[PDB]
Amino acid sequence: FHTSSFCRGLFSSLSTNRSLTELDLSDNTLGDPGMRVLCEALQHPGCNIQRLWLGRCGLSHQCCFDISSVLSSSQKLVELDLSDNALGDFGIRLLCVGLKHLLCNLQKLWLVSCCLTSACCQDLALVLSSNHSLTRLYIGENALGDSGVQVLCEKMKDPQCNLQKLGLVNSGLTSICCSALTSVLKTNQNFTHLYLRSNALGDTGLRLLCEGLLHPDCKLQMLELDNCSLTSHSCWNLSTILTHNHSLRKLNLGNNDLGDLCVVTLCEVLKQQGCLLQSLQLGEMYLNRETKRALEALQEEKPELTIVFEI
Amino acid sequence: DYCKMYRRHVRSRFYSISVDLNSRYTQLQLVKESLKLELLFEPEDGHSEPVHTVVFQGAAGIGKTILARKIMLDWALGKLFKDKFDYLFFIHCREVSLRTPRSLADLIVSCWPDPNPPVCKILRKPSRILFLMDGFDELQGAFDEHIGEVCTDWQKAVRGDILLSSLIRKKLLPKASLLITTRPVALEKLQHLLDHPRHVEILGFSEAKRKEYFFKYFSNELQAREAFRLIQENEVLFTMCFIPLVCWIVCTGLKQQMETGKSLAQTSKTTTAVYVFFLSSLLFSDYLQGLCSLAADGIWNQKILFEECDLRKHGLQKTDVSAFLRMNRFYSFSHMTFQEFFAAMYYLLNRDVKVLLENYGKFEKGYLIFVVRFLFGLVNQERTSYLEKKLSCKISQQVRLELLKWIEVKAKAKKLQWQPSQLELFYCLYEMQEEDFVQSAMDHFPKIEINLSTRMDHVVSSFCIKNCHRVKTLSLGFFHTSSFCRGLFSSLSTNRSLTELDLSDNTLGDPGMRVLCEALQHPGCNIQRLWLGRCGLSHQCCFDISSVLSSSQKLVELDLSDNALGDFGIRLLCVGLKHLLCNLQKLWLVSCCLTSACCQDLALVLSSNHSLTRLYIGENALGDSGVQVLCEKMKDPQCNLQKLGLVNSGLTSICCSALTSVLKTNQNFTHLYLRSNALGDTGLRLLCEGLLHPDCKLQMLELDNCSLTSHSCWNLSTILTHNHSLRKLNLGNNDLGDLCVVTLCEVLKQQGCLLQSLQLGEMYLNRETKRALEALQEEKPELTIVFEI
Ligand SMILES: CC(C)(O)c1coc(S(=O)(=O)NC(=O)Nc2c3c(cc4c2CCC4)C=CC3)c1
Ligand SMILES: Nc1ncnc2c1ncn2[C@@H]1O[C@H](COP(=O)(O)OP(=O)(O)O)[C@@H](O)[C@H]1O
Repeated sequence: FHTSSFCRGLFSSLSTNRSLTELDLSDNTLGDPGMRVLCEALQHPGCNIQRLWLGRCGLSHQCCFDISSVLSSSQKLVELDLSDNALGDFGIRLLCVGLKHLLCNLQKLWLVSCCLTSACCQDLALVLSSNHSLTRLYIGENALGDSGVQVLCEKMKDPQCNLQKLGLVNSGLTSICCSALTSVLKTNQNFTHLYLRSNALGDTGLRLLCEGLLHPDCKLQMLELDNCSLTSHSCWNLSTILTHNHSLRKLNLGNNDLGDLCVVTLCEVLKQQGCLLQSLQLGEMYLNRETKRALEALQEEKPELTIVFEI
Repeated sequence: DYCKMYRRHVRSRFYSISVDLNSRYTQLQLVKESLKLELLFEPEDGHSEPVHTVVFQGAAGIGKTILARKIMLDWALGKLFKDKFDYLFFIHCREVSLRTPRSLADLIVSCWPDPNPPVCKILRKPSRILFLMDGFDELQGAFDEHIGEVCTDWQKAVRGDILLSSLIRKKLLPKASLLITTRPVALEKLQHLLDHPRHVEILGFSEAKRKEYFFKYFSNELQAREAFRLIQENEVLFTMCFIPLVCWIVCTGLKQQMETGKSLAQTSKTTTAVYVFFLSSLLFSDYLQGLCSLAADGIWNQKILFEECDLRKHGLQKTDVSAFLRMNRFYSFSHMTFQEFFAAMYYLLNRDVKVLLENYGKFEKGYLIFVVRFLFGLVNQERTSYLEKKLSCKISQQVRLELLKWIEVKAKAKKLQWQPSQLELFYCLYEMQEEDFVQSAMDHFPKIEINLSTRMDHVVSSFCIKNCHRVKTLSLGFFHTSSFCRGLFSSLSTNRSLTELDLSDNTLGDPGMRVLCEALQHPGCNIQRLWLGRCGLSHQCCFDISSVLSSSQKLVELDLSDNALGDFGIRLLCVGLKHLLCNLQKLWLVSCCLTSACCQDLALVLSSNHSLTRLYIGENALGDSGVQVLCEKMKDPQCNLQKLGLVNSGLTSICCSALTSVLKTNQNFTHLYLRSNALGDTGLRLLCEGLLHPDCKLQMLELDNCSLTSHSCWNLSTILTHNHSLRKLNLGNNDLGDLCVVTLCEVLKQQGCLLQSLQLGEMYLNRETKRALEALQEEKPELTIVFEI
């Protein structure tokens, strides 16, 4: 709170510390040379850090070279955060060299709001077939777009891909990439969670998602759709998804004008014992009194199916 | 009102080009050397010299005539030049014969519908009057001798060329407006006659504009869509369709094909021979000979408005008028390119081909090359056979050998200014499409320089370079490119002869540089030299270049001057440089926006790479810290660096001790540059400290503009008296004083000094100083001096 000399003097001892496991440095404007000095500190064999969060650190593409060296040299790191640093597509291109290294043990990788574009996506694709320890990815709040999402997914469809909890919050997508996502759901057997909020998917996009959701080989255990700007036309598709998907166990429909008929049809679909859904949200809309009675009833006979219908 | 009826008359004249103009019209792309058509005459800057001088350039069939007629019709329809101008006039070179002297009154009367215009009323406000000169390629027939003939009377009857030349320089109606449309070939002299013009080039259709044109041509939407699809079936034809004339020809050909039942894919399959295939699909030897001779005599005589006498001479009769020709009696070709095509076809059915070879240049902007282009089109063995078997005629074959000899004449000549550009030669060699003779007549280009500005340029360059097999030096110009770079540089990796590749000043960008990097690292390429000055690169390209260096062992030198690589970019490069397989020898890094921080990394290179001989890191904010860091690690005698340079590095005497250590230790550090550094006399003394060392090897020491003085002057004397190895020097912009110069003289007098050059440029010495310098030059002539300012 106001540092190359500062960073050296502090982090020299941290490499010799054999007990440290988590290192938080969020919101510190330690700058890029400080991040470099931290990188020379970490890659010492003594340090036992398994966790490094660097949100809003003010880094840039320059630190990515050093971080790639750290990843290629250190086998104890588990997750890593880089949210809200202007890494850019070049920064991602630099990171992927370290990520693709056979000794990279990364599992959780945040890249939220890293000022990326679709161009970096191709490189990221290679990671999924070079690194198998990468379980969950978070590349939301970037101008990826349909081209980038398609590039990532087309290479992601391999069942050997180990990715689980991808997220594309506020990626500016539409229904075009939904076919690729459908292919991913049809093929992958480990892609459990998936986020899509603030994307203009539309009812056509939801139908395209349903195309792969109904697949008997599906494994999706959640599908966020908040603020997707949906409508009541693909509502039969929602009914079909609930009636046939025995694996999906959560959902989100916030800021989606579905209409009273849709809510009551959701209710009557949920009534039967053939649905294993265990959570659902309808936050922030204006429903009807009959709708409220139906929701209260369904909560009454089955208490497991939690709803956040109240705004 | 007079303007209203005049506008109605010119609307009636320019309604059609027959076929309606506006309905078939499609927008074009133009850029000032995009500039909107409504934004022509207002000055972008408030201090523009008279805006009335704008010149237009474009290819054959680009639409200069169509643009002129479209702007005239807009002025006739109430669209443009209503609140700005009031009168627009049309003048044509073909109609205005140069042999008959005329006046502006004649042109106005011809343009006015009424043969009795109010000449007194319409010659008072030239600001609202714009004169259009289209097809300027028929005016400079005597400008090379009529430079000093000037006419300023609007009613005076003087030769058309002289009067128009008077109009151009803004002296006859100087405040009136002018709009000239020209071929870009021969503007070199015309710019002398121009008083602050604006040169605007016309580029033609884009993809959407092409689709719009096919929609506006065919009356059937489905047929237009099928034509569009088959155009995209052939990439070459789709690229060629950026010229509206080619679009018109292909649309007419497709119409003829589908009306007669012929398939449309055959047109797409036909490449580079649109005119010949179109003529064959449209359709006798006497007719062909007569039309060809008419075109040839029009070529010689610069005549387009043929009369009956020409047809009588050529044997052409009244029943010999076809679609290509036009009756108005007046005979005129519909479009000139057809006339040059017929003239080219003439010489294969004066018949001496040498007139095309040597009499080029007698006509401005060179109609002949275009002619000769179709010649390379027709002499193609398959195309020659097709012509013979489709017209039952015979084609001469010695013409091909004569064209070969002309190719070597063009390639090996000295006075290359008058000849057209080499890109025209590449257009010809792509037009012909005969592999073996392309290779044979193309092995005569060891060095290739081309400037590319369109898809046609890229395609012909790719084909030509792929055909090349013995080229050493190659340069490129991207004068306005990831797809462009891929299409070109894919072949360069397969080229086993290239050794030098110049790309300076091209704004190829960073992704283009990346694509170039994937092109180079292929094992096939034999490039030993890559210059990239002012390429506009950045730190991103450094990763790719480092990969290239670590993967390629044929590269020798490399230039990166004036790119904002930065210290991070240097950090990225050093990884490739430190690689054991890097064979770099010469590395320029001038003005790379570096700082001292990168210097440390550079130091490692000198002890990781031993092939790096000479370095040039001048014009950077390195400073004393960076220079000391570099030198302290450079002092090892095993370091192989020779010709380091630190021009304008902002140094002072602090780093001079480190430089002294380098000179004392290193045995290969021959040259060294220090200009524009505030070293001072203390710095020069510190340099002398190591200069006097018996182990020194410094063979030059530049000191220009170092801001020296006369206090360390004894040190200069000592350096000359003791250094037996130093053989050059520079002291420009250094106030040393007369005593210093004369002491330098007397020191140099003795035979113990082996200095072989010295400079004292740009100072104010004495008469005695000049006599001493002249004397020392007299007794020993080897010691050259540039003392004279
Ligand atoms: C060097 C430079 C800039 O390309 C140039 C210099 O001079 C000229 S031009 O004025 O001769 N115009 C043309 O050749 N147009 C033209 C072209 C193609 C095909 C045709 C034509 C005319 C009919 C068929 C293909 C590319 C250009 C152009
Ligand atoms: N703006 C345009 N819209 C539609 N067609 C055009 C346009 N410009 C040129 N053309 C085509 O080009 C032909 C005329 O070319 P022209 O303007 O005489 O070339 P240049 O101006 O180089 O002499 C016509 O047949 C027409 O089909």
